[PDB]
Amino acid sequence: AMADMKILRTLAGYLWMRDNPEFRFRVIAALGFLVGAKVLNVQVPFLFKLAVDWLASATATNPTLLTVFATPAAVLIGYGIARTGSSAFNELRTAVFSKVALRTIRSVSRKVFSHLHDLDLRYHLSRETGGLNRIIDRGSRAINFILSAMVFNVVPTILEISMVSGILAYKFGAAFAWITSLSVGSYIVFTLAVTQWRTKFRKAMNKADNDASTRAIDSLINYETVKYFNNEGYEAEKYDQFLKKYEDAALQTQRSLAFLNFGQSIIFSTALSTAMVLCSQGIMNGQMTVGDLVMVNGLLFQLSLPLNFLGSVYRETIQSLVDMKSMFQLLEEKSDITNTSDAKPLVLKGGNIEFENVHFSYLPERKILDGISFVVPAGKSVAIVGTSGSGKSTILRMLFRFFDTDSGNIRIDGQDIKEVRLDSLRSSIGVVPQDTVLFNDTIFHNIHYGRLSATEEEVYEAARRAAIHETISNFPDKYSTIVGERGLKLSGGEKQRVALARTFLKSPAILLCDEATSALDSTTEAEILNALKALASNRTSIFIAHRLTTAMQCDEIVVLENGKVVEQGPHDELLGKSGRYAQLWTQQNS
Amino acid sequence: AMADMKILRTLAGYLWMRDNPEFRFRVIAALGFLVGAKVLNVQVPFLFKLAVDWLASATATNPTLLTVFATPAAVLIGYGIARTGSSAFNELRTAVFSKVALRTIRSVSRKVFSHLHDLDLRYHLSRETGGLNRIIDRGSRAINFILSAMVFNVVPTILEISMVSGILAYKFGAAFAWITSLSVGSYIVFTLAVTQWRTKFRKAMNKADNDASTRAIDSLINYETVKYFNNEGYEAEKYDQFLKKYEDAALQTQRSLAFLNFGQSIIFSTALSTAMVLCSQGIMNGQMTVGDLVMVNGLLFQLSLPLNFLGSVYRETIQSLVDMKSMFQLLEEKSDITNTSDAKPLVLKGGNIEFENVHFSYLPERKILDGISFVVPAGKSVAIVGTSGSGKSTILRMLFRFFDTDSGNIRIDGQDIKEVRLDSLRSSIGVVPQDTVLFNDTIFHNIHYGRLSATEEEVYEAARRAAIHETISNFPDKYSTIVGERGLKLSGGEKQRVALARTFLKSPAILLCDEATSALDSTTEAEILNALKALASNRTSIFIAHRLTTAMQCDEIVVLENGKVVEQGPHDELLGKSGRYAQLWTQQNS
Ligand SMILES: N[C@@H](CCC(=O)N[C@@H](CSSC[C@H](NC(=O)CC[C@H](N)C(=O)O)C(=O)NCC(=O)O)C(=O)NCC(=O)O)C(=O)O
Repeated sequence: AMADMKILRTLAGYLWMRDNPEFRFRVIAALGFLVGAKVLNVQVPFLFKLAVDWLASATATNPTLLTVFATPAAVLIGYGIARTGSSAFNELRTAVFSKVALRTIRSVSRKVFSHLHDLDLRYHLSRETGGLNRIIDRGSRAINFILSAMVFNVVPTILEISMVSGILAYKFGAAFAWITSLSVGSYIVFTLAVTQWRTKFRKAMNKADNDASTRAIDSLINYETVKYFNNEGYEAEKYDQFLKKYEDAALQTQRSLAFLNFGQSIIFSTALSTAMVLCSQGIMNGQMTVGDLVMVNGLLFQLSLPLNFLGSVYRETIQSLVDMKSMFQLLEEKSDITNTSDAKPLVLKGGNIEFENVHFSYLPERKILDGISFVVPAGKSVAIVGTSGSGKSTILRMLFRFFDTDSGNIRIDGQDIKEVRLDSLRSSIGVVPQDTVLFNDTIFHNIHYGRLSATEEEVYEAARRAAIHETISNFPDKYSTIVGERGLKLSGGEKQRVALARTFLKSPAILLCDEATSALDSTTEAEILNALKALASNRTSIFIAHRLTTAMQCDEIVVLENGKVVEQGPHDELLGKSGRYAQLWTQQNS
Repeated sequence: AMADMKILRTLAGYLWMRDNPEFRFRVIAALGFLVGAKVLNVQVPFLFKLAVDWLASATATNPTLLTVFATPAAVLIGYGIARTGSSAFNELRTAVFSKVALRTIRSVSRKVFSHLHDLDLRYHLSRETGGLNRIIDRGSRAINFILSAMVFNVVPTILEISMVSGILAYKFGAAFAWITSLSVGSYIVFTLAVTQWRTKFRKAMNKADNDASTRAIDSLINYETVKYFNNEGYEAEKYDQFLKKYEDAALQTQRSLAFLNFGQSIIFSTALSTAMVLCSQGIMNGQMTVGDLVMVNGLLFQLSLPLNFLGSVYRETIQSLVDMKSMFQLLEEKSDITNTSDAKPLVLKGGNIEFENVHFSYLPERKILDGISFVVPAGKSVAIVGTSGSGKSTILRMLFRFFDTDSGNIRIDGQDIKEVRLDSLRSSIGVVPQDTVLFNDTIFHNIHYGRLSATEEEVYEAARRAAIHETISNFPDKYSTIVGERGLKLSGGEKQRVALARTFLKSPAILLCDEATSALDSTTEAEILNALKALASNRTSIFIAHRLTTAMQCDEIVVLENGKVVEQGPHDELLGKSGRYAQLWTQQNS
């Protein structure tokens, strides 16, 4: 429909590149070489016919011949050289177009990928995020196959059949056009019908094979239980049954393919025999001459070869079309959150976080935020404490605008968040994840990831302040090693130290931490507490802690219960008033 | 070498199956149809030559072929009928042989699986499961492809070229044999060389695409940290770099394939043109060569077609040979533990387990079994307690003879383990694993797995006694549902109850348990303890328990420390003597 037209137009735009001339030149060369190859391929049997007729008459009063070629040996040499020229033209065409095909594939894949990171995370959380690369790869392969086929096989064969039909309609009677048209029409319709029939058999084969492999894996993995009793009496029988089903499916597929091939051969053989016998009648009558039989045979045989893979190319074209449709469906996906055009840049004159009756529900069945109204002063450290249902994990998401607030407003530095560019707030906010992930690269790059275009002395002094430099010096190579998976293993405390180094390199105005739960010694806990205190020395900070013992360090404490505020203030006055926070101590510290 | 001869002989033995004639007849039919198809294919151009010669002479010498065909139209009809007959013979041959190929592949796969499922447990630990299934599938595909190719393409093309070179070098000059020999020799050597060079290029190509896909996965899965800062920055550039590498490799591969194709085309074109020119010289000289130029052209062209996939078939044959070698390497693997020829079935008269200074070490650098010599009376309950390093998890393996004792003696009912039939002890021992795995089948099958060929009422009463009938009555469907993966989840207590019901159905003479650690309420704990007591009411038992609160239920208790015995006897005398068991209670029960 309209979507298909849009996809075709987009593909044409990504194939033309009007800005540069090299690709236009290459496309022109491709079409030129295609036409030249087809013309030479048609002209070869004419040379063979001329040679045969001349030899037959010897044992030809023409202007062109007897001057360019002195003897029939020259004509046969020209036959060979014309075949070679046709092959060389096909060579050049396929290489020249393949280059541009690869270029456009690369451009399309990069565009889709870069758009994929632009979309919000509610999209990513919906699915498994591992099949997206599968779709990308499948669509790239589909683009490659469809372009290569549509430019190398479908068009050249149409040109070939057009030339054959035209050159037989002329120079002969009109019956040859009827013969070739009917033959190719019946051939095409038969091939399409049998392919549509065989697809079901192939799909039946694949599922049975996959089931047999899955049963084999399940049987092998559970070795000890199978060896505990009933040793091998039962499992081999069921594996044999699955193998028998696979065998039956394969046999049926092979039989159907054989039938298809036999039908195609019959159709083309009867077409060729009818053409040659009619030519023989013509020669016997006296209107024609020997050699036209040879020319007709050779020309029909030349036409035969490209039409031998019609079923395979049709099936693969259908599959590639479906895959291309899916990949382009990944695009043109809207974003729930967007930035207004009239937005104002964010100014940082001293962070003043203010919340005013924020309501939110990730799923409408359950509401997890109920009118939170906490206010963070300038240069003060606040803490959020509660249970799992207190909804503590979403506060940083809201402050970073991962999920837009259903109702209510936020004053950051006396400014609303909705009508400012998200880039400024994303650049002015630093975060410490619960479980930081280390990239499959060197340590220095991971430390530098906090802020690109940074000098080496900066990251060196940041690591020194984080007190990780001494730990780095113990590795086999200084400030360089494969870390993460498929490499050196780094401790969780060291991992969160790396995360602290990143957020210190970024040097933001507001920091948010989460204090991930881990089994840590007292000395390391004190060291990381000192590091965090140094990080939040002169910045507005909002902390959430799983372990309350670390939460007394903040100036002010707010307790959240079931998505609603209960009490606020320092811990000592919470003892004095014996509020909910006191009961939180009662079952925590005892 | 010798292994290659062995695998070829084994494959031939599987392919023949002299016992049943239904496969000998099929093989004979396959060879007959192959020979007939090749004969007809070579004979096709001769009819065209005869028709063309007769037609040219018409516009007379009698070769005594006027009786079969009255007019040249009959010969031209015979041309097509011979082509159709050749195609029919080919497809009959391919179907008839594919049947036997699909039989032998299944037989080989089942045999290899059954043998692989019989090796020792040490081999299964060493190799990563799933790799075995991958090797099995790859080798099966290798068998299928190598048999199909070696019977459908390599042999028929050799016959075709031999018979073409036999039709030539007779009825013509001797130079035709030289041409059709050296041309095909040069063709083969050139194709092999360029095929090796291209396969090196392709092996270089694949890795770049794999790396690009892996990087896409890694970049996408770690979305939140990328969105925290420097979003859509360095990642897009790196992905561009990887796609650029892949594009360069693909372009190089395409160019290499193009060059190979052009070389093959030019070689065959020059061979064909030389043969044509020599035949033209012959016909002009006035020799017996008259109008048979078309015969030579058609015969060489027929020979050309099968030789257009030599590189692909060679590369795939090499790969399939490697995979076949891998599969047949999985076979002929010795088992560490074997049963002696003088072994006898074990007779039970009341289990008496006796240990005599058993020494064992899984890896020689660390010894975990050091001379344990406990003796279990008839119809008594013995408990083993200790720490993680005590080695409590291997006594059941030794008594079940998963491994073998390095130096020691095991006396069961006054009989030695080593020189008795192992099937008897496998059948006379029942075990309760820590984490039993429920098969992805119906619940009734999983319960019946304990003892095959068992009546449904026995299974029903066994489930009822295990106090599971009430629980299993509460699923939406009774006695039939999908359980385990891809099905409804089953509780850990329910899973343990299923295992207990299974081992109750087995009804052995000696039972061993492990008391897997799991959170559980008091009522269900008492219920499963009562069930275990009922199971071990009148049988010798070897209990090991993570929770020591359940250990005094047994009659006698033996404590193990660092793979050595410390004290033995009931708990009251352990308290009286104030042995290690007192410390176990003090730092365990407090
Ligand atoms: N160019 C090399 C030959 C190597 C080559 O080109 N190999 C082909 C294999 S096409 S193999 C494709 C084949 N097609 C068919 O079988 C068509 C059957 C149809 N129904 C009919 O009418 O006959 C098929 O897959 N059938 C499945 C089935 O049997 O069910 C290729 O694509 N190479 C790519 C590369 O080298 O990079 C040379 O000349 O030396």
